[PDB]
Amino acid sequence: QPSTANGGFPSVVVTAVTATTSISPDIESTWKGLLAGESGIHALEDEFVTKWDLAVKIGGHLKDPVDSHMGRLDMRRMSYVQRMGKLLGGQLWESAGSPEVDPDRFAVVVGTGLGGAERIVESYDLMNAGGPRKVSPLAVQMIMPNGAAAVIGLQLGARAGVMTPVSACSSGSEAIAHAWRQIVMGDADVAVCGGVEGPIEALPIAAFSMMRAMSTRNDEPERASRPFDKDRDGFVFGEAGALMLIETEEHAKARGAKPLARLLGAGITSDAFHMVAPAADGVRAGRAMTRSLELAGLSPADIDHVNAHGTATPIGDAAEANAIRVAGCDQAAVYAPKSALGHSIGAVGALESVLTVLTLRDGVIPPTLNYETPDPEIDLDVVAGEPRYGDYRYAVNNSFGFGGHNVALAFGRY
Amino acid sequence: QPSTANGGFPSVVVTAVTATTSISPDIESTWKGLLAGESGIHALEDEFVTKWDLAVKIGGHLKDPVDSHMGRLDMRRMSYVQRMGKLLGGQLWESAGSPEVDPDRFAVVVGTGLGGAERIVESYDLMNAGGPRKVSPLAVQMIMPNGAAAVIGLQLGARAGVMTPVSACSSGSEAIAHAWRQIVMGDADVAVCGGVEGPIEALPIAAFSMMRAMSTRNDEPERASRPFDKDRDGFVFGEAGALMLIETEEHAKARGAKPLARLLGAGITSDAFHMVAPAADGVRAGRAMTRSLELAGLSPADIDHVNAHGTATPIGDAAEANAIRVAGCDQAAVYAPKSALGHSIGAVGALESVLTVLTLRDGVIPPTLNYETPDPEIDLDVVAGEPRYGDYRYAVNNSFGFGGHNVALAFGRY
Ligand SMILES: CCCCCS(=O)(=O)Nc1ccc2[nH]c(C#N)c(C)c2c1
Ligand SMILES: CCCCCS(=O)(=O)Nc1ccc2[nH]c(C#N)c(C)c2c1
Ligand code: NA
Ligand code: NA
Repeated sequence: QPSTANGGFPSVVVTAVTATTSISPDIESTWKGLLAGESGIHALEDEFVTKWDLAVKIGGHLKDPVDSHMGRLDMRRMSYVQRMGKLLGGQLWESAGSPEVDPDRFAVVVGTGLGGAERIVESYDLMNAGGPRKVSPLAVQMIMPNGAAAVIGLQLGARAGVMTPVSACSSGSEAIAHAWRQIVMGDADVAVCGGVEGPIEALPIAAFSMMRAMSTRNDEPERASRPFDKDRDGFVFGEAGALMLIETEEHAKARGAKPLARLLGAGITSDAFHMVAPAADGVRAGRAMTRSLELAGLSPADIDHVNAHGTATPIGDAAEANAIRVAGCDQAAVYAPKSALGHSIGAVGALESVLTVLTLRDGVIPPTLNYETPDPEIDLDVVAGEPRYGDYRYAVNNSFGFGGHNVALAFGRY
Repeated sequence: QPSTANGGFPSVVVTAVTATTSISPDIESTWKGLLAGESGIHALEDEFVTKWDLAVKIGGHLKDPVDSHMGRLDMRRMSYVQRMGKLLGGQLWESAGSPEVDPDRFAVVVGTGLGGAERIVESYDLMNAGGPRKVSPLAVQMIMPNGAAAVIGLQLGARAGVMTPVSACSSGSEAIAHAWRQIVMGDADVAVCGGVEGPIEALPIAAFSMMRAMSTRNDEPERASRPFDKDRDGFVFGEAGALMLIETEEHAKARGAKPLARLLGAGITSDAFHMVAPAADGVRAGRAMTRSLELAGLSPADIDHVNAHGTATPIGDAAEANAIRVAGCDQAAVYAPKSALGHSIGAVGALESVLTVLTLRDGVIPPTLNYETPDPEIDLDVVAGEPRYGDYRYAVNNSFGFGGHNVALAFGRY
């Protein structure tokens, strides 16, 4: 059956990446900080933590706020994720040399966890106060969850499809998966793909912490996100947004673009087990990893690196450990970037995909922070202490979102 | 290049359909009503129209409300679209004979326009009143827009992927498109696909009517939705939710299922022109129709029927008329079901896909209501007056949502 290795699918490569994180607005500066063991998780100086006395007092805001780049009109015309999307879309295109592509062969796939939710309550108040004629004619285009992808496609002139997949923590990775499908199926030759997500606020914290899914180690904020560690106690919020430019290898050579890595395959499965909790056996999540290898043309032996979902919840890490074993990749070097960057829901899958690309390019994996006592039930070779330089040829990025959505992206060194 | 006609793609057929509309909760009763010229659009006895003195006083609520089938627990555990999804998912499976499929080969793709938006403001109030511990642990799984698809996949046991595409009015059609992709790419053999959407309320009416996109013919509610008519003045809301069961032809023969029609191809393009308005030249929208024919293996001559997007806005119908001309399908018989069923955003593309399947099965197209004075600039052969019985071999369903999202589904008579 067709595969990228046997020529069944056209070769797709990553040619540009961009991300804003709790470490830095510059993806290369974030990469450097991760290698130095830096963490973006700190104590929250926000007034809503003292106002509600939240159980969670830790999390990482963006190092460079999005609205510090937004004028009066952008604060008027777009939602937050649309503002983040326009900012990241412009940085990505300039970083790629601002090429002139065929719009009819240019697609955009940007995932998100919720959408323009804050614009719902704004138009909600604007009518309760003054009536229906006080809701802006731009309200519809601000609230629609496809708005971020629509803003990016309109800004860059993408006419081969503008899509927005929704799947909680796997939204960002699934967007890259569908952009890869849009190319190998012949519907496009170049695609901007990634994920955006809103900022940290009181209601997201309350909703997720009521599931006992978040960490409560407020005394040491940098030490709280402990994926695969035995003293973990949930995940930590870490604001992020990431986009990458993918295109066929022949499209990259024709415009003189230096590819950063290869996008080899993508697998999408589902648990059908629980509305928020992952399946303990990790069979379907591991099947997503296997599916990405089949479309790539690889076997579990070729996988040298696994960028794990690793949220640091007790049940999540244990389920992924079984998933990696089911996929036969338990000999690979594992990295859990949420140990330093936290969880950004709809954008984290895209961010960790960029980190996977940077790992293959530089042949180095940053250390998983706070991994000090290995969980006995979780026996995996995770990188810790200091960066591990290695000959990493192929890597798989995992993203298992709430609702049982499993997405695995197979990446290869260029 | 691979196609369904030349064996490049496996043959996919529709084996079961289900929908709740403003006409009837039974899809066959809705089909009968459409053929008799019935309309689901009436005057709104809702108190919010008199409360805000809305410019729009027309629209069609569901003939059978969703919550009339929902007990105390369902009103506690799920959002509206999740409640609609669970209801439609159960009706679809029973209508298909309740088969036992391989869960690892069973996928679900359900689109929606917004998600569990009303659960945001509920948890918003529940914390303002009593604090963070008053938000339910089920709040996360109710608000996530992937919730409707997640509820259906968990109810039916779909483990080959649960996806939720967001693209406004094309969400329902795009879901069927990705489910067709999930099958022909080998990731699944059977898929439940469709769209769900929330009910008519004051804020959706105010937001869309501020764009001058809705009809104001409140004196004659049944006469207001006039797609391709010269006295049209916007669209009319019509609540709906629809799901269909698609599977490979060999999967349908192995379980003794009578196919209703064939799903032959799907094309997804984007305008990249305006945040809400369609491109006047209709080039990209028509390209989506052409793309569905290429994947199907057909040419514009084979298209006997076009289930038009036809919202009855002045700019929308004119843009689609150019799109049909660009695709070379302007000789086909056109049907605009929004003339009788209205617009249901994220669900209407799925509903009109079911109507396309029923048209090919019964060889008849219902009359486009209120089409009495053809627009001079719009010269197309639309069905009107009474149902037109014909030898319809192939049909294309159009869905051009806000944001420039164009999806065309190519269907063939079985
Ligand atoms: C770092 C991860 C935080 C989770 C965010 S989220 O999962 O809850 N989704 C979401 C989407 C859009 C949003 N806009 C606003 C405003 N203002 C908020 C709070 C917001 C949240
Ligand atoms: C018939 C078409 C109407 C448009 C609906 S919509 O496009 O505005 N999307 C949406 C999604 C979920 C919702 N839940 C609730 C409640 N309660 C509402 C009002 C709602 C609306
Ligand atoms: Na990962
Ligand atoms: Na249609």
